[PDB]
Amino acid sequence: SKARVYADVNVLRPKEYWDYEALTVQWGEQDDYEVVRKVGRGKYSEVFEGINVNNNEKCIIKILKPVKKKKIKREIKILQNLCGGPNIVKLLDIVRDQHSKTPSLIFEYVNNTDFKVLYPTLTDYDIRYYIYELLKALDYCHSQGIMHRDVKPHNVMIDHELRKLRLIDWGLAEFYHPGKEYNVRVASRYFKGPELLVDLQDYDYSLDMWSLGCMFAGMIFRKEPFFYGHDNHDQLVKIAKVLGTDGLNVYLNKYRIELDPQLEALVGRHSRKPWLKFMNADNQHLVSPEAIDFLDKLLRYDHQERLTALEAMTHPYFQQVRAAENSR
Ligand SMILES: Cc1cc(O)c2c(c1)C(=O)c1cc(O)cc(O)c1C2=O
Ligand SMILES: [Cl-]
Repeated sequence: SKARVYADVNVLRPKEYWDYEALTVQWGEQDDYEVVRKVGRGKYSEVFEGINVNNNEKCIIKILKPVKKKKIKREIKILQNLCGGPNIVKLLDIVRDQHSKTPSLIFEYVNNTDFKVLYPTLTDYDIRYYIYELLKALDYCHSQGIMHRDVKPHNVMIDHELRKLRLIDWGLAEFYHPGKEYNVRVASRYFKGPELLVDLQDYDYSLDMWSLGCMFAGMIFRKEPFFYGHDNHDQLVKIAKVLGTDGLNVYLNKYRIELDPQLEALVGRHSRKPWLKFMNADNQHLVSPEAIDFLDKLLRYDHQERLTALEAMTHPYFQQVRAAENSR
């Protein structure tokens, strides 16, 4: 399998661009930055609002937990390459603690509104707008030969007052190389594409489009998360129960993939369900025909069938967002 767009970005670019293991970090001054308060945390980092004591400007301080040095150079390189792109969080400095060697990545300040509280209040138009803005981030990183691999609401920071969006946490992102076999243990379970769940390792940018589709579905149907499985096997079951197993067999046959006799027994047999089966009073309107057409074009087993980020941006679902942007 290979990506249908941007397959050659790293083929044409100098090894300097994608050879992150060869990166040698230039450490800044750790004293330039003071923690103000913790604002987030995860398996790989703790995140704080900080202050740059030189200019007294706010910033974000991401303190990295112990991991392989290669993963640290990878995130740094990718952030450097993407810095300046639309709606990509900006890495401004990198520092570390002399004694412990604990590294911290310093980012432009981002003022997040918690998605669990934000999403319920989003209007129809807000959803179209924020998804369009996210799509800019994704087409951009894809055009620069990079897959995010962890698209989920937690990694989409939104300052709703200023209608600003930033795609964050590039700690799982990777460079795309045609034919390369990647680790499938990426992305949060609810947002794992079928390719990850059936061990198709030569995947690409289209992985991010499945994860986006999951986010979108959760938004318009007001179900968080949309595909709610308890482990990876169960996650594939939840997908099969909606998309149907006929399509799954076609997918697996196309890519010559064999399912575990165990996993296969679990998945069983399911008809494809219509997207409107999930419409209800809390969500009936968020679920217009254009929303369903667009969603349906993202949530496809076959990664090669999914809309690209660029295509997605042009779907008529977003026509008003485009019109409003053009008039500016
Ligand atoms: C709860 C929370 C609030 C944030 O503002 C950030 C994060 C989490 C966060 O995880 C994060 C990761 C990152 O790689 C860059 C960031 O700017 C961030 C963040 O800015
Ligand atoms: Cl930098």
